[PDB]
Amino acid sequence: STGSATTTPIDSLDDAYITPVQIGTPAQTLNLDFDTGSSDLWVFSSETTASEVDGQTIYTPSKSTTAKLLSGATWSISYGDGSSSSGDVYTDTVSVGGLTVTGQAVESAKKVSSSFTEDSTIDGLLGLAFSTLNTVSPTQQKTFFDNAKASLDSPVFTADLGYHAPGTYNFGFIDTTAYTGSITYTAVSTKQGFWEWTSTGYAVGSGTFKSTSIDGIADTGTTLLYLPATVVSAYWAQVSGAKSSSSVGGYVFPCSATLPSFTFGVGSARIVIPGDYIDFGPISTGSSSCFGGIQSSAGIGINIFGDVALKAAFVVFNGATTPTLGFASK
Ligand SMILES: CC(C)(CN)Oc1cc(F)cc(F)c1
Repeated sequence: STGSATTTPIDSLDDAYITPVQIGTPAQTLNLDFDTGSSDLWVFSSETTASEVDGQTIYTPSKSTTAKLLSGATWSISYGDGSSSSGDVYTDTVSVGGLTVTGQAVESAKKVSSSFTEDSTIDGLLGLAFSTLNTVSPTQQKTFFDNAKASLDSPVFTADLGYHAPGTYNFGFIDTTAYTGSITYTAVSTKQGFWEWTSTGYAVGSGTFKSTSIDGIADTGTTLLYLPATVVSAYWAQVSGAKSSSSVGGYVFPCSATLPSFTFGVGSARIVIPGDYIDFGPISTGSSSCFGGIQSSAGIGINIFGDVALKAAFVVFNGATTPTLGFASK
């Protein structure tokens, strides 16, 4: 089997991407944030505290003839941005882009933190990291990908995120029309439950490539590119008037600037992030200070290849017995 779904930016900055997902019988379609940095499929629901719902579409398990309570199961997750959610668990039929899993754990939110309530466009998350990170207790549950994998034509999914435009998540096949050149594959460590890999270095603009190992995660659920402070300083030193602002919480730059590109290494290959991808617009409405899309990972404990990096590539998440990542230009 295969599936193919369009993923759409939630706003003019590409702060996140939403993908329609069918849950239950008859289908209830929710727009989920596909997150390769976590492993829970959770939704706003008929159980969510009413004051914490503000415009989201909800899953109502009582209206699904295939929903079953997973008795005794609870979940509770905290994300790297400080957000959180928790609740109870149903199993139900979940379809993405024509690919159907029966008996998928659908984690129903009873509580969500304020940043979820405030994002009216995100109805929940669909985690695509390794199932070892799933938070369901006392019986850990599998991701949608792990449940689909044996049925898929090939045990892979691909992320093709757009810059200020829709893109695609495919399951079970490589679309050889969706990228240029060849796909470079690189090793993955699953020891922390992430799609963790080692970039071979970077360049700033038209500068020379610096060969250096950068361990980090491929994370579609993180907006920005978080790298070591040395690398990030080297980037923003090429932008007149850029500075790290403790009050704003990262590097800012004059909105009048034209930004240089950023290149990262994948083995001997190179992915170029155009400068405009690194502009996240005014820090507050009408400001002439703009927020940078490359930020320091120093306060995080891991480097994060988030959407700023991934949207410059066609990315293969290869779930073969020994997982690997693939990157192609596009
Ligand atoms: C949608 C927001 C950004 C709201 N707090 O929640 C996350 C957090 C994550 F770390 C990952 C993700 F995909 C969504």
